[PDB]
Amino acid sequence: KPNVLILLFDDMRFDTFSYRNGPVSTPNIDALANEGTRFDQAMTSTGLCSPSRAAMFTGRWGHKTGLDDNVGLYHSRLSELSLSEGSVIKRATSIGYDVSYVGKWHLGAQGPALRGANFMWGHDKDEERNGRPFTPYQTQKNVARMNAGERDKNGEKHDYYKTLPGTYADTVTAKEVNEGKLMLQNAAKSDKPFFGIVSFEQPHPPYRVPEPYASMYDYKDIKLPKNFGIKRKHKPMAQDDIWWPWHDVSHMSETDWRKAHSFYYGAIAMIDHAVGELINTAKEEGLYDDLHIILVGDQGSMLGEHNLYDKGPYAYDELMRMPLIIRDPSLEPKIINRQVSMLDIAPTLRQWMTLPLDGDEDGRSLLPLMKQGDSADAGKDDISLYAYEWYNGGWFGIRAIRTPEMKFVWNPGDSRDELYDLKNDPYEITNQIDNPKYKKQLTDLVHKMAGELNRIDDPSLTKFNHHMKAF
Amino acid sequence: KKPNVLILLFDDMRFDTFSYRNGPVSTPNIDALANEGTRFDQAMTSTGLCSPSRAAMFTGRWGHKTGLDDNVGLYHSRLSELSLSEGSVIKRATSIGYDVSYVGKWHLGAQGPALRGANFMWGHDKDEERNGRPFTPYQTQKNVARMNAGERDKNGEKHDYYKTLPGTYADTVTAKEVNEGKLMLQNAAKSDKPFFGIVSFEQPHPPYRVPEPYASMYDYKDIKLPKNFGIKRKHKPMAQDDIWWPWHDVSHMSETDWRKAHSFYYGAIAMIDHAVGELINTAKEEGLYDDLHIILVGDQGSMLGEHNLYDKGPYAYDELMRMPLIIRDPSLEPKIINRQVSMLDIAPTLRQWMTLPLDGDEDGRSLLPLMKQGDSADAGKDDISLYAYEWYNGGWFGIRAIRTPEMKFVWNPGDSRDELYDLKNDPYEITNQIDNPKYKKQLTDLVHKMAGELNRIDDPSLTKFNHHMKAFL
Ligand SMILES: [Ca+2]
Ligand SMILES: [Ca+2]
Ligand SMILES: [Cl-]
Ligand SMILES: [Cl-]
Ligand SMILES: [Cl-]
Ligand SMILES: [Cl-]
Ligand SMILES: [Cl-]
Ligand SMILES: [Cl-]
Repeated sequence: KPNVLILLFDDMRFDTFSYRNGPVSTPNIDALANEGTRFDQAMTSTGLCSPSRAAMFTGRWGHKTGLDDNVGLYHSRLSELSLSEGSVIKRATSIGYDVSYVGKWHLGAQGPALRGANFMWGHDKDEERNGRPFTPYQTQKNVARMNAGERDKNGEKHDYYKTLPGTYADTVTAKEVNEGKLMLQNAAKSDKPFFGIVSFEQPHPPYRVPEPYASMYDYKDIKLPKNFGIKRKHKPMAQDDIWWPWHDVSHMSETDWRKAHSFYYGAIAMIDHAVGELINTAKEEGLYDDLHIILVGDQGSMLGEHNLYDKGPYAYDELMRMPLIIRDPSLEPKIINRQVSMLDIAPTLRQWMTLPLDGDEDGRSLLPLMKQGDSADAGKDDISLYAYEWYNGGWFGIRAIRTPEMKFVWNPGDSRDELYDLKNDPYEITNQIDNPKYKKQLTDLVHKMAGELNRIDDPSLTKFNHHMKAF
Repeated sequence: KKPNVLILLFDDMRFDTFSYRNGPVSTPNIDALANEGTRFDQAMTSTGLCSPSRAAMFTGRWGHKTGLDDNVGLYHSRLSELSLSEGSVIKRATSIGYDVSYVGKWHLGAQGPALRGANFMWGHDKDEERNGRPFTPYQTQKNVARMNAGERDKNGEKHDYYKTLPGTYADTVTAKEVNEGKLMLQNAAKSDKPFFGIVSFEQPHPPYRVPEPYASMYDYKDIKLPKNFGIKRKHKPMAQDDIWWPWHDVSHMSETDWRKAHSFYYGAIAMIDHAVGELINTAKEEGLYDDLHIILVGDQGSMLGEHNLYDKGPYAYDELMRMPLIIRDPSLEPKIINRQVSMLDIAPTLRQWMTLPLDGDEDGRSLLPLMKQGDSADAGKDDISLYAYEWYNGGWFGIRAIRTPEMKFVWNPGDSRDELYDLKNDPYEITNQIDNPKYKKQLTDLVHKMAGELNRIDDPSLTKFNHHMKAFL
């Protein structure tokens, strides 16, 4: 049974890395990408922390697991993923894997340990369950100070970007690396197969890095994209509301937005260092050659595209797209340009590890694509499905279907749907939902979405068929 | 022999405005009904939101049982209609031979009264298709952006808050609803079947829109603002700060704007007092009044700047939670009831009057014993009311409140901050005492009372409550 290592990162965009022709030199990630299978059109399930992680680790959509919002935050109803959901963690433990977990969990206090893992170190490790939702009174005060024209140390805005004191060695990231090194050292001492997860809070906003990462990218040299610095025209109302207090970006200057990029880029450089330290330890311990590796970001993050920061209830590519590398040491490297989903991770682990089934797989194993390339799916529709059921206690019910040339977003809590022509408008600036020139494409996408909601037994199909009755 | 029933239902009508409650508006027709009937002077709504309160009124069950726990048809609620599995008192009355008629605001799903057997004579929902998209307030958003830039609408008004309508009373939706109600009463007098009429007015809801003379009847310059007007909210839950509906941004409101919101609302109350008189005079002219069993109720109150809030939202303040309620049984002597009653008590009261068949649980109680005996019917019983605020237009909050005459405890499970108000010493609910160790005995009492109530109604939030309140259980 093969050794598996997952390197999971929070709110890491698909596009930043040098292997994607992005602005940050990421030699260690690029080397893993070129040794493994690049999923260059990977899509998350939801641009939100807990839902994306539950889908990743269970292999089922939120309507089946119940984990359809963030946990532990104003004003979500949810505290934890049900312990009835053992996830790949309990399934691997059941067949004799030593499972270990380091870092960000965000699926309920103690959750990895309750499912049989060694939860070595992380925020959720010694927390009591059923805590009250964290309510951002301080961030509300801070953003009011920003709107009043105040700034933090050195003119920074610490709800967006911050220079941390000290060095890399003092960071949470370095501690997560060091716990991952200990995990690898301990695994090399056992004959038992191991399944390790190292889950980093970096590079999530607010973008907080020590020197030299804080200053390595000059804000003045940042290239800003075509959808930066735009007013949202004819977009759904949920994109305008201040769900979390830092979504008020009315105080942000162009310099503030540029520093949000430059500090994020420093965080990506720091993550590449962290990946190299773990890969070099895996090599030194003699585990690397047979190590089956997943590197993934749970979703992306908005850096001022459509005038949005962080995440919220919407489907733009900067949030919906995720970086994904799956390295199987038995296979030659390939680049997969067909779309894949976060729902495909658990079936891939299940095939690698011969995990027992614990119910439905709403995705598919990526091994055929890893072995054969895009030709594995020749003749099949190239779609992805995205949901945004909730944002921190706000219900939206959002569903998107994305093809290589178009995206349709159903907003059942609104009157306004979205239709983007990704071939002619890849920056998703122009909502074409009301344009009669796109009636054929809209009709196709509505039918594709109905098929997908039926496939996954989404109970919102009934409302979909009412809203879409003109098709 | 089955009694004729008339319900006069008003949207967002506060408990306190009427002259019979020593309020600032002369309301002689409502006062006369209060003086002839049973005054429920401490009536409480179930939820300060339109569709949940109306579903609880017409079904007699809480929203976790009926499913109707949010507004329907509004950004960004998941709901479109009260399930047709819920016949309500409308289908139950039709099934025993009442001719049921409905006029005006429904807000429980397109065609709903008609689908349940009523003559839906006239109203917004009568000819609407079902399963419509949620109304999303793009224009209100644009309007409030202009207000925040310092703009005003015509004649200095702010039409998301108050507006002088063109024309006369006779041109209004209210007058049309009265004319349909008069036709309903005229037709009822020609039938040998008992009748059940509901006339449900959008007035006096905000934005406060009235024609002359009601628009200028009450001088804004004379308005008395209360002690909790315009204050900075100290140590209150975060949901009271967020701009759920676009007009909740009141940062642009001057004191004069708030006084005009009051004076226009007072005009709307005067206008509905006229409407009530017109319908009561028609019932008298048609020979129906002497035996007519009448309920006058507001679905909830409305905020006029108390705690710096406008309209409604996810919170439990008395100006929203309290509702006006008069129940006139012509066989009984008039009394004033000072013990708390609930919107959940309306359906059981109708059930006793009308001998309605059981269609499931009654989460409230019939008010006939109080109507007959006065407050002493319940001597020895805890005087409590239970309030819920599960959702506000697609925002989940799970709020529960328990109110006694002297205290209120509010559980906000989507927050870390609960509320505790000493209504005896702080009736304006300015000071949140949740963290004050001097109120530990009262907090413990109210947490126990809430635990009893959630258990009684089989609320599935008891699992979470038991965790949040574990220090008290
Ligand atoms: Ca995330
Ligand atoms: Ca109402
Ligand atoms: Cl860090
Ligand atoms: Cl845009
Ligand atoms: Cl295969
Ligand atoms: Cl009117
Ligand atoms: Cl206050
Ligand atoms: Cl009785």
